[PDB]
Amino acid sequence: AKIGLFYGTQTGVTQTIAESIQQEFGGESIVDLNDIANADASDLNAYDYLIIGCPTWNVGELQSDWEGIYDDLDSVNFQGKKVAYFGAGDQVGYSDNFQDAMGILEEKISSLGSQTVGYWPIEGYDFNESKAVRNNQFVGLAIDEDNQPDLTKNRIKTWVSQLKSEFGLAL
Ligand SMILES: [Cl-]
Ligand SMILES: [Mg+2]
Repeated sequence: AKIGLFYGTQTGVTQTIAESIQQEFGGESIVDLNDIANADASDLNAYDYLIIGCPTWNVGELQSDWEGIYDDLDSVNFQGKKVAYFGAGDQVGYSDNFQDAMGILEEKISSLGSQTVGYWPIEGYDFNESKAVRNNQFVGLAIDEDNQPDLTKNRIKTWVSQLKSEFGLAL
């Protein structure tokens, strides 16, 4: 596929979101769904367009599968790659750490020369601090199934439509 979606899941939520994102793009012909627990770093090298999915459920720590590959991200040539991000989190229970893991990953991958795409507005949320916020925007799509499960569908549809322009799929 044109787009490689790599996700780490903890409670299953990230996988569910990953499948919805794939569906909204057009299905398996357009987006490959890859569990990062099953991937080598070289698997990310094969895509010009990447979507990186990671939940935040333990403050200070990355999801275990992303933590295990984090140092090997250096073996990927990220130069020229367009990379989007999404994360599941709880903005009420983790108001000081909302979507931290998504921000940790974007910071690493952007430092390797990739171009972040898919910035997302913070105004639809209620939180105090986030490592994923740059210049009053999220680095990617923030999902909260605990507090805003009714918003997830239209957030994904809106974000994917925005990514199609940045990923050159728009007509
Ligand atoms: Cl999860
Ligand atoms: Mg390197």
